[PDB]
Amino acid sequence: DQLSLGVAAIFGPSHSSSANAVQSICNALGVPHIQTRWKHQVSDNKDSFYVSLYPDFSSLSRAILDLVQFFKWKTVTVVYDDSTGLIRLQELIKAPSRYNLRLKIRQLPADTKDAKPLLKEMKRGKEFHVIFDCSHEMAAGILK
Amino acid sequence: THVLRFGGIFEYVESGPMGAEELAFRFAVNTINRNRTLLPNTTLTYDTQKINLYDSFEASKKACDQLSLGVAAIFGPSHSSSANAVQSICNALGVPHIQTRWKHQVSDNKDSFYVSLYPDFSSLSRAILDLVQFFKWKTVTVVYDDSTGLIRLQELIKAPSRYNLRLKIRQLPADTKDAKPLLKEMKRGKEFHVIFDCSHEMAAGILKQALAMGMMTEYYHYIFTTLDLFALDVEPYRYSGVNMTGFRILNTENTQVSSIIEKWSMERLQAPPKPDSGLLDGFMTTDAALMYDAVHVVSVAVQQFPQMTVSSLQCNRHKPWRFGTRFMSLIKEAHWEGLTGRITFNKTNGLRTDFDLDVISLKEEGLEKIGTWDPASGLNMTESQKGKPANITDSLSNRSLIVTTILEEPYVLFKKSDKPLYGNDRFEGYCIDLLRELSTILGFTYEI
Amino acid sequence: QALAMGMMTEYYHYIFTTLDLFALDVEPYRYSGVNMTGFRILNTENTQ
Ligand SMILES: *[C@@H]1O[C@H](CO)[C@@H](O[C@@H]2O[C@H](CO)[C@@H](O)[C@H](O)[C@H]2NC(C)=O)[C@H](O)[C@H]1NC(C)=O
Ligand SMILES: *[C@@H]1O[C@H](CO)[C@@H](O)[C@H](O)[C@H]1NC(C)=O
Ligand SMILES: *[C@@H]1O[C@H](CO)[C@@H](O)[C@H](O)[C@H]1NC(C)=O
Ligand SMILES: *[C@@H]1O[C@H](CO)[C@@H](O)[C@H](O)[C@H]1NC(C)=O
Ligand SMILES: *[C@@H]1O[C@H](CO)[C@@H](O)[C@H](O)[C@H]1NC(C)=O
Repeated sequence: DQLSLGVAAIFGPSHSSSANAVQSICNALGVPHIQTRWKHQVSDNKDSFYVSLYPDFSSLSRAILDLVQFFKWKTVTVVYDDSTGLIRLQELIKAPSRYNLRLKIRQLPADTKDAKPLLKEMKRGKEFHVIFDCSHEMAAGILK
Repeated sequence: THVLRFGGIFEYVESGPMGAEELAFRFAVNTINRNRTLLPNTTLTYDTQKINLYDSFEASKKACDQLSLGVAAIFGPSHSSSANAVQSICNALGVPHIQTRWKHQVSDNKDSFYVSLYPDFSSLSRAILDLVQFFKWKTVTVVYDDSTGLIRLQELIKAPSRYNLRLKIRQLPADTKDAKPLLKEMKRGKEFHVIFDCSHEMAAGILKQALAMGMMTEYYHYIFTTLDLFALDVEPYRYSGVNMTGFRILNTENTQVSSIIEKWSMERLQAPPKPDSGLLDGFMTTDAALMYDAVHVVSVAVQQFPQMTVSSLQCNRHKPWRFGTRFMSLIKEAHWEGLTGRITFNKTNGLRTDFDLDVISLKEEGLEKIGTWDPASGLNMTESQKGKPANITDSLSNRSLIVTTILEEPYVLFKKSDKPLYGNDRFEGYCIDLLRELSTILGFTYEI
Repeated sequence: QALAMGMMTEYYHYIFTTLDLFALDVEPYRYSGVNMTGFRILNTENTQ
């Protein structure tokens, strides 16, 4: 209803699923789709009518790896919120092949904010080098 | 009396005859119409049409064309991006969206009208986890194929906190099947345990290169994930001694099932697989298994519910259909038995969490059941406990080995705690050790 | 048939005897790690 109305620069949703609909809209008709949040590429899609200005997790997940090298850690305890977030960290999970990192990946609980049992388990496990991976609205609630 | 029009979306078969899911779907429409036991006074029909699996707009046109034609259930495409297009069609109108493919589920995707008969990796990866306590490993080296691999095994990747392991997750190279630089690093890593996680087509492709990389010894103890492990031409690997354990859902231990599978392979004499692939020729893929198991589950639903019919609803004017709010509650409450055995959905989210499995492994004769898994019960595995054969403890070399014993200190002093006990520990000392120290070397159950 | 019975590791070493070992289809075995040290009298390292 914007395309039949006549537009030039669809700027897309901010979500995974509703993006890939409007991208394949924008592949057929020819209008550029322009994204803002990172979505999950399916790696075999022939779509090239899209750009995405979210900083790609190809390089962010690599940049985190260099910054854990810098601190010379051994016992990182990677924590995410949604299963998409594990894909957002692939250069860190593949690292124990390369280096002597020893991850222990553990998940913020579903349908809630309650990060007590995480931190309950996290204290007794004696880990101290934890990487979070969650939205900043979520993230402030853990530190509370 | 009524036709109850089905259809849906399938793979485009650019110059080949037909894709293997679509053959099962027409074979499912056939089989119910012959056997009149299922479905009184009705028949079934289908409107199949193809997409490129990556063009959701092609799917969203071709879905709503069948909706404008009027269907009774869209049976959906077979790809993640093309699912969520047709997923959101069936949420909008109320028609069901019976799937045969695991897709990524968005965590906040508030939908109702869909099921997916492919067993959830929420449960399935607990089963792969259930083996590595049974096989008593420590040093798993999970190998995914693309970025959706590492999201499937999330219950496996969240292991090493407990059941203690040491995960070294590494990735198959994209854009090729050249796993030689990948496997060469695994050899110098001494990584003798690995949970290959890909299709069966890749699972032939790595082994056939892992055979040339000298990785197929009696040391290496592969575990696959694909539910068509019983479709590999395992014949060249069979004598070597490789322990490629795995899974299947497709129960070949039923006459009625295996009759269909050979009735199938006569129908799909059309489209033979090319020989050098490393794959077999006559085999039910587990996708075409779930596709044929799907239409039964819908057919047993309309058995449970008459008077269901076809209206023609239009995506241009968003309107809830009529019957789906009744009828989706029929589908989600189903307990059909089929090619995958106990189809039973989940009264929560429309997945498949309860299902039975066989654990098949490569013994020297071939693939062979070594037990049964389900969400309860853990690994019920018929180990057929060794140390039996026609014997107990050699029965004459170890009769009771009755030993003439005097109590003398420090040789045999006396073993007391309180409250008179028995066995060989009625006495203790230097010779009582030399009883068991001569027994620890050779092996004989002795008696004072 | 050594390959189909998993004896083509990095541990084995098969000295062949025949004087045609060079003319053998060594391509699937090559990457593995057997060291099939054999012989040749044929002198293919000479242009004429
Ligand atoms: C790895 O494989 C060997 C043989 O491939 C396993 O040994 C078993 O050996 C008996 C002979 O006494 C055979 O009859 C069985 O069929 C073999 N079992 C299997 C599953 O192949 C050995 O137990 C395996 N070990 C590990 C750690 O996987
Ligand atoms: C039709 O299916 C039913 C199962 O509901 C079975 O009992 C019956 O034997 C089948 N008919 C034939 C001819 O196989
Ligand atoms: C339809 O099937 C029913 C059984 O449910 C049977 O009684 C009836 O004779 C059949 N035919 C018609 C025309 O209704
Ligand atoms: C339904 O799905 C949830 C989420 O996976 C699962 O925990 C639950 O046990 C399922 N219900 C049944 C009947 O098992
Ligand atoms: C499964 O059940 C018990 C152990 O759970 C065992 O006795 C039985 O033999 C197993 N197998 C079958 C086919 O019931």
